[PDB]
Order: sequence, then C-alpha cells, then structure tokens
Amino acid sequence: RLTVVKQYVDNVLNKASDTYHGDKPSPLLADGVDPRTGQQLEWIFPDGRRAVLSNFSAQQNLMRVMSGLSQLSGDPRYQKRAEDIVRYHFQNYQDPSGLLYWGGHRFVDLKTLQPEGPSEKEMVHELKNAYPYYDLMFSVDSDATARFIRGFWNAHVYDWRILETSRHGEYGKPMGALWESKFEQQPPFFATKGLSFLNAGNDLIYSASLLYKHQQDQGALTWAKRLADQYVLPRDAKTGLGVYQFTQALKREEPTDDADTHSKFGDRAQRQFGPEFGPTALEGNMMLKGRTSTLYSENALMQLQLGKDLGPQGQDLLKWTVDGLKAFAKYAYNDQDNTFRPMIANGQDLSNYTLPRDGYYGKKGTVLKPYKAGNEFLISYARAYAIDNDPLLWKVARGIANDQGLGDIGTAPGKEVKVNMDTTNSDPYALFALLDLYHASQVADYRKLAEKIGDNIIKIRYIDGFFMASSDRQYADVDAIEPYALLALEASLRNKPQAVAPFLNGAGFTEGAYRMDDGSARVSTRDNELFLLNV
Ligand SMILES: [Mn+2]
Repeated sequence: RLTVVKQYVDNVLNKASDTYHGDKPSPLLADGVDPRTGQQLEWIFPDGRRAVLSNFSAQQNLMRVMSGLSQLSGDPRYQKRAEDIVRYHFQNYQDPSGLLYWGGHRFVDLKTLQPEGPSEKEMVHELKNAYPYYDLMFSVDSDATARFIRGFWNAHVYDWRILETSRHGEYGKPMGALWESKFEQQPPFFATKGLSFLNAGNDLIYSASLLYKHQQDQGALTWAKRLADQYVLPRDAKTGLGVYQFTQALKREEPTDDADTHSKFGDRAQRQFGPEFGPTALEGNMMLKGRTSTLYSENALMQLQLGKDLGPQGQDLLKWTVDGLKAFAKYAYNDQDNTFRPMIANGQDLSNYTLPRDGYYGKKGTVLKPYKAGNEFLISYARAYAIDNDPLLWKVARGIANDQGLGDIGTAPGKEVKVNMDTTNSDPYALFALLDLYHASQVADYRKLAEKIGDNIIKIRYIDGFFMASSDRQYADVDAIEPYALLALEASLRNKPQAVAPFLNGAGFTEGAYRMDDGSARVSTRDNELFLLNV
C-alpha cells in the first residue's frame, strides 16, 4: 500500500504542479486535476478569465499525507516540498495582519501567482473545519505561524468580552488587545445581535491550542479553552446535552408571520417549538440532523484529539468532550437501525413529531424522523472510545459499523466478534475508526478488517493514478483522504505511531461567483460542487 501512495504523490507532484513559469516554477499545487487530460481545475470569473485554483487551506490533508509518506518511506522529498510550499505562502501570501490568502473566499491563481477573490462582496478570510497542519507550519516558521494565529483571532473575534465571533475576517485589521482582552462570563443563552457559529469557533479553538502546544502561550490556551467552554456551560443540567450555539436572537419586534424567520422576531426555535415544549426550546438546544454533526463530530473529534495532546493542560477539555458524546449516545442513539432521534437538549424526543406551524425548522405538517448516523460519527465515537473505554461510546461504534456492512465488532472489544471479512466497504472514515478501535484493544480482527477496507480503497478508488470517489468523476481532488487512511494503516502495521498525524477530518472549500458555459453567473458556487461533477 506504501508503494501505491508513493506512486500517487509522485503523480500529484507531476500533474498538479506549476507549469506556467517555464523552468522557474513556484512550489504551489493545483487543488484538482482531470486525470484524463492533466487539465488543472479552473475557477471561471465573470469576464471568462480562467484561474487555476490553488487554495492552500484545501491542501492540508495532502500536507499530512506528504509528511507521513516521508516518515514511513524515508524519502525526504515529500516533506521538503510540503515545507517549501509553507515557506512560499509566508513569503508571498501572508498579510501584514498575518492572515493568509486562503480559505473560503481567497485562493492563489497558479497561472499568475496573484491572490484571487471569487466572491466580490466577500474579499475575506474564512476557515470552516479546515484544521490546517500547524505542526508543519511551526516547523518551517514559528514566528510567521504565530502571527497567522494571532491575526486570525484578532480578525474573527468581534467582541472579546462575551466571545462573539464572526465567520468572515477582514484582511488588514490592526492588532487589538488580543489575549489581554477583558472577559466577563454571560449566563446561558443570553440575547444578542451577533452569532458565534460553532463551525467558525472550531478553527479558533484548534489554532490557539496549537499556539499553546508550540510556544507555551498561556493567553492562547486560556482563550481556546474558554471558547470551547461556551458550548459546554449552557448544557442541560439533567441530560448533559447541547449546545449548537450559546446565545439567542435579540428580539426587537413582535412577529406577524410564521414563515418570516428573521432573527429580529426572536429565537426561531422558541417560536416554532416554544408553545408546546416550553422556554428551553431554543436554537442552541435543537439536537437535530446536521446540527449534531457539527457538535458531536466536527467539533468533538478535534477536541478529543486536543484534550489528549494537551496532556496536563487538556484534562477539562477532554472531560467536556467525552461527557457530551456519552450523553448523546445515552439519550438519542438507536443501535437497531443506527439512527439518532431528533431531540431538544432537555430530553424531549421529537421522533414522529408533526410541526404544528411554519418556521425555521420546516413547514406546517412536516414529520420529524430519526436520521441515520453517518461515518462522521464513526470516527468521533471510535476516537472517544480509544481515549475512554466507555460502553456508551462502544454502542455507537458498533451500531454504525453493522450498518456499514462491516459485521459485528462485538458486545465489547474481543467479545462475540463477527466482522465481515468479505466487506466491499471502501470508506476512508471506516478505515480510520477501526484503527482507533484496534489501538485501544489490540484485537487483531479490527485491523484485519481495516486492511480489507484499504485493499478495497486501492481496487475501486485508485484510478488513473489518482484517488477519486467515482470512476466517472471529472476532476480528482489532491486533498483526497484515501491515501491519508492508507498511510495510517501502514504506520500501524509498521509499528510507527508517530509517523502519520491523527485524523481531524479537516477539509478546505472555495466559494464565490462562477461563470457557467452560457456566460451566466452562478452565485455562491463551491469547489465542492465542481468535484462532484462527472465526465
Ligand atoms: Mn463566507
């Protein structure tokens, strides 16, 4: 499997590289390549100008694959290129504020080597569950990395007193008080005009924690953990469930219209569920599909890993994260059909609940149903189990695996195990989870199963020298996690627990106006959509 990954990365470096500057290329890479033509995936601007999309925030799995490949193979070329790419970004694409030209609304054109902004009214910095490889960055340039992290916090915190964050960060913003800002803890679900989204807080928690890890910065650690704790303090006193957000809308006006869901009318959950469920029916307490993926996977996996790695400095973080996942398993999970039940954090089961009025969560008449636990829950629950072997976390891992065609991992590790060695499962996430189960239990069947998945990944997803989700896909994504999974499998088998970075499920995206072939503008197009297109 190591030879395949080496082949693959060689292929990426051959076909995704800068071919626009003759014999003096930059080290930068295209995000996507059509494996049939070698054509690099382009952003098309309103006038028909074509940029080759180089978004460093959409390449941070590849940086990990590259470093992992070097550690396992002993070939230092891949590690060196990853380092060269970091160095070139600090040299050319880092603002005086410290922010990089990357993320949701900026990238670099590989052709011109100039920064781009595909969304003209949003020339801004955004990171959404990106989880960049700061370990590598600190290794290249510790000071420049620290400047990025301080500038990230400075740009994305609107009000330090109450920790109001923003999804969008302005470039060129002067340094404020930063870690020396005054904080005062507000009560659960205080009413405010702003909104600290969890998928904007995730990258803030992760970055400030890594600045602690590398520079022993007490200010960074304090604020990282304090921000994490904002989604913990308002948790339900009985159930320990929640919360998706920790504020509610400031009500300035009485509503006239169920279907007008503007925040000025007040918390949208209190409007639609409040009459029947009481004052605790609030947006942050709505444990619904998608929202629970953000809370109990996107956030939780990262906090689990941080809690562990922070050691003496992460005990509280880790406690909050494992306690939250345990509560969700206890209250909402159904292992028989592998579903989570829709709920309010106070413990109210909304399964088969008909919405009695229009609102933010659906039109009158909609029946709320249990939803299938996707593999983002498999990786968060298997990671949790690896740190704290609780039967409640096993329950979820077991239920999902069985629903994924993997057989029965047992009533507990090594007990009544009946895994399916003929599985056709080729999911990187399944591979990742099984490795965590193995490392917690030493039960050999779990790793034999992961080997099988790895073999399936190569047989069905290694295509034309790339990794693709389908054989018909137009463009391959150089940030594919298939080789990342294969590497962690190989590092387990070769007895190298330090060679490959624990998985955080980060990813990048690019969002803006994109010109269609007929010349029309498609507003808020994402590279995610481009990668789903077939030939
Ligand atoms: Mn945005």
